[PDB]
Amino acid sequence: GEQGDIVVALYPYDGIHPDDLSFKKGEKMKVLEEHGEWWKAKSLLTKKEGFIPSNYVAKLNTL
Ligand SMILES: [Cl-]
Ligand SMILES: [Cl-]
Repeated sequence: GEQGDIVVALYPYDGIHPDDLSFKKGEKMKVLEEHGEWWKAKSLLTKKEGFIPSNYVAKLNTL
């Protein structure tokens, strides 16, 4: 549902591997592709790409 859309981190996360994106609570990311539990994303702040745990983020356009 979120490919191409903007999510915000609910919780911070420090990457443990090079393919992970590290982020802070409140950081905005574009979802590049969903792959189940982990999504590939781009930080709108740093422009870096990597995988993120989807249960750390929520859609920015919430009701
Ligand atoms: Cl990073
Ligand atoms: Cl940000």
